[PDB]
Amino acid sequence: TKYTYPATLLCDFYKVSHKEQYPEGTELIYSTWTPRTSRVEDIDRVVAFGFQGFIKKYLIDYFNENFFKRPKQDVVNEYKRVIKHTLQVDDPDASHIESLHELGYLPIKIKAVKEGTFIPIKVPMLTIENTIPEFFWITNYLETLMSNEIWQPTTSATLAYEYRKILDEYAMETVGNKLAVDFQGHDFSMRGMSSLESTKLSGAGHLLSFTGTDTIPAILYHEEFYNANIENELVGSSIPATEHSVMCANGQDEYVVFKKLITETYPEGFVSIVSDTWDFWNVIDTVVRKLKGDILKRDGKVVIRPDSGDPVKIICGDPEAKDELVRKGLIEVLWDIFGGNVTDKGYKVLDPHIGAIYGDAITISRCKEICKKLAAKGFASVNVVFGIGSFTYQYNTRDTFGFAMKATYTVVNGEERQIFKNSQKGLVAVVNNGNELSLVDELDRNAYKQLSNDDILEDVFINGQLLRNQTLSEIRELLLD
Amino acid sequence: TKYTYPATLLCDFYKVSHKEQYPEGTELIYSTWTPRTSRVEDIDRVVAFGFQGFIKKYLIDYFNENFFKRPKQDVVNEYKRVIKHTLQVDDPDASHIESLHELGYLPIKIKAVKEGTFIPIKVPMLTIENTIPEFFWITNYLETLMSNEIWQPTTSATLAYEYRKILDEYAMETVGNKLAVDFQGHDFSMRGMSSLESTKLSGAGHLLSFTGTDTIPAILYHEEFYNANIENELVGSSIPATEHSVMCANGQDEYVVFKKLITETYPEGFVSIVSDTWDFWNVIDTVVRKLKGDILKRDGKVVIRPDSGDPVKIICGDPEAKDELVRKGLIEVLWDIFGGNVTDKGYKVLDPHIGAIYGDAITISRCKEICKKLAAKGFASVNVVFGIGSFTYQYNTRDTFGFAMKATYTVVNGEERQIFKNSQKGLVAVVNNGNELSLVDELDRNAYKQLSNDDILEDVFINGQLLRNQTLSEIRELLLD
Ligand SMILES: NC(=O)c1ccc[n+]([C@@H]2O[C@H](COP(=O)([O-])OP(=O)(O)OC[C@H]3O[C@@H](n4cnc5c(N)ncnc54)[C@H](O)[C@@H]3O)[C@@H](O)[C@H]2O)c1
Ligand SMILES: NC(=O)c1ccc[n+]([C@@H]2O[C@H](COP(=O)([O-])OP(=O)(O)OC[C@H]3O[C@@H](n4cnc5c(N)ncnc54)[C@H](O)[C@@H]3O)[C@@H](O)[C@H]2O)c1
Repeated sequence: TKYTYPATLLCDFYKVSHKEQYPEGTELIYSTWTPRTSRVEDIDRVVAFGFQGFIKKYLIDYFNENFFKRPKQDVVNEYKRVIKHTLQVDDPDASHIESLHELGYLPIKIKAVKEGTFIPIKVPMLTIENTIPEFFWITNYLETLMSNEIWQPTTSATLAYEYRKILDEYAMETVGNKLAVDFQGHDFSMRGMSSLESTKLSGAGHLLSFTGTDTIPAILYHEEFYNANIENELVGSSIPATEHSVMCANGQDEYVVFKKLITETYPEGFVSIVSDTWDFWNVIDTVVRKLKGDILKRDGKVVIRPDSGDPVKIICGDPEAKDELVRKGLIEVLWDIFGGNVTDKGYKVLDPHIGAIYGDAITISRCKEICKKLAAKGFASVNVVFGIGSFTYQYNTRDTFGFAMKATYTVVNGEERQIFKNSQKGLVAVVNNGNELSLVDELDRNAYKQLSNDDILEDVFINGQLLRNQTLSEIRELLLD
Repeated sequence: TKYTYPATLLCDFYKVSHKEQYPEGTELIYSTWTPRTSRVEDIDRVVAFGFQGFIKKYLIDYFNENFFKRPKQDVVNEYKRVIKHTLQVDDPDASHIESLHELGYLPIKIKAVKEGTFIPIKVPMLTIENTIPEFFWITNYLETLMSNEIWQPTTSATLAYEYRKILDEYAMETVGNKLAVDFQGHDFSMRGMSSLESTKLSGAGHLLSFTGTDTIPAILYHEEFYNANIENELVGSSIPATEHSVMCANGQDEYVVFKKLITETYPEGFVSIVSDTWDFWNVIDTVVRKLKGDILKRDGKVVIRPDSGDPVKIICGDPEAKDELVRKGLIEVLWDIFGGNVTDKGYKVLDPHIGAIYGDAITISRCKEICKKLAAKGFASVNVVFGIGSFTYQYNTRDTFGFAMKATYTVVNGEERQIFKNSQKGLVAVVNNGNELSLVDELDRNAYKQLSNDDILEDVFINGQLLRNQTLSEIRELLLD
């Protein structure tokens, strides 16, 4: 028997108790979603992403399938059972649940900026309110769930963009175009995300900035919620790649192993071969070097993947190593063997038959450092592909960018009031102010209606209706152009 | 129809390519799940938790509903479509998917230690292997998903127990029993987890040590996967509690608002009131004090909640403060107002009508410091409830306890071989060594069989049937007794 988590209990327990605590005559509760701070250096804007997936998944699909379409008695019973046995209330009140189910839709209105927009720290990006006085309580009820579902997709998108930002600049600095950047950020993180759902949301954020990923469910997530179709557009893509357990199973005859892989198993196209199973630098000096003709013969690219050592020292060289190959580093050594071309900016790019990827403990600062030292050696940034892992995408909180749902506005017996402690007060809008986006708050309903044409927040969901349906392609256009 | 993420594509992209890479005649792959290191100080053991949930959710239900019970052609086509348009293969080989579907079950054997067991760092807790040679590739394939799903529930379960370990120990020292500890750890973290699924996994981990939670989905998760039932056992419990937005809506006549909350809205039972919306110490010194008789007349408890300042200094006092109230802190001031009882060992316990809860930026170290500084002034540790939030449960990685899944053993054309990079080699077992769980590795099948008796890993899932079905009550008794 399939277990249904009631749509009316996807919250903190105390959310259930707030309805009775509001003042009598409360008709409206209005709350905003804001990144209040940044804990990541050089990042003062966040990449708005994730509202549509949450709205389609939970407010439309989940509530319709598991609440509104079901018998009224069943949703009432499921709510009463949990309240009765967890709050020790002998006879829980569910008349409001009855009334919501009889209404037949969620009486809320959600506005949000376009997904893909850069939002400065301390500028709200989404608002939610109730559209019928009787359900003043619904807004606050949903807050927990919304926060639970939308802070990770934005965080990942933002972090992903930072890599992208670095990689774009260096590309323009060292190549003069960014054509290779889409594949330079490669999601490796799925095994280290905390759940398949978190995997999907984080990986979708990654796919806003890059097309390279190993997180298959992220590609399909964009198919499910952002109208993507892999048959018509590059959502994500990846390459055949070996792994340490397979490398160890095949044995120590690394010449024959590599030769079989690149001449027989993958005679053409891309193939990534992890090379540090037994001795990395020996593999470069003795296997790859001996395979030069075969590598140059394939219509494709053999990508070398180290998976240990210091990323910067392995890629760019260790200046204090006695050994020449260790001193030079992978990119220079592969250049020495295979050569390549010179870009319009005077930088060296590897011959397209050989390549490099590094995906162990990659961080934003290490990506920046690798690009910087490579450029100092005359090598373009596009010579390395960065495997961006769970250290980047999992190791955050919702306070990494200071996100919070805050009630800022309420109507009680027709009286407008501002909600705060001691920050945003009253109704809010975000307007183009010169070349920046600016918060406007302390608005009453009249002033807010006046500003509506200038508010870059758009109606996204009212009363069960989806009002805006963005595509992955549209969001990528907004973000990167 | 609704979007199906194919059961055969919940993995890193390169896992798809590994099948054709193994040596010819590979017949068995055997992998272990191990916490290889600890990044949390004073935590050298991990609380095994989550395997049963993952197996039930994905290995049984997801593969049955979305792969086996569906027509062969559909599951072949979905896989082919993704592989074609993401790996640039014009005709992907799906014969192995077809063969798995024809088999009708997962030819898989998973063994694990009992959930609730303390596992030392660097000792494996779970193994996985294929039961039919042709499906050697399935073990590797499942690796990613299983990791993605089982590191968080264990990590949370371990972190929660850390709090438990402290709260038990101070309880024994200050009161002489642990009767209060079950509610002293209260999960507040839902809005800050990265997804609702991660919320369920983490909160389920929290509920092994405590019964206090605001995470309703975690209680229901234990109902879904761990045979719990809130009608017959105490799975999780909570209380009515106010929030800043509610308090602000009710206005600054705080005496009237508090009095209505405790005499009319919640005349009995527990009720938590957040008291720092405008001035925390004025509320304590003016509102709570003036409500002393009403508070004492209720059949229940009023729980004061601060949500700002330094947690240690608010609870135990700021010794550098000039104001009596601030220097003494919440617990001593509440004692001055209401008094209470004195334990056998000389420690003060607040009158049962009044209480304290703190749930902002709570850490293990802060919990310990608050217990220590309360005891240093003769206050029992049971006087305050700890609201453990997303800072604790979200801000981790898989490598917080060094979790990795590594193939350690393979059979190739009948020959047993060890797998390891340059660590566990071969088949493994975990034996009790005088209440010291130790790893035994480098075992061939014969040696592993001779050790079957002393191996604490038990059969959990073989060839489609769940063989061990632990209850939440069993796990709690194993953990705490
Ligand atoms: N197609 C492919 O080749 C492919 C696909 C997927 C994964 N992979 C590989 O699998 C691994 C991915 O695993 P990942 O993304 O979880 O690791 P990661 O590379 O993102 O980071 C793991 C390392 O970062 C540090 N780290 C992580 N958590 C930390 C913490 N709390 N505190 C301090 N340091 C911490 C540690 O040094 C850790 O070893 C990688 O080795 C990847 O290359 C490869
Ligand atoms: N029944 C109830 O009263 C109830 C229930 C649920 C939640 N709540 C309240 O809602 C809030 C829960 O929020 P939470 O659990 O996500 O946060 P938390 O209270 O566990 O921690 C928040 C603080 O921890 C620090 N933090 C978080 N991430 C950080 C990071 N990357 N780096 C450095 N510091 C970081 C910060 O100081 C942050 O302000 C709390 O205020 C809680 O009291 C109350």
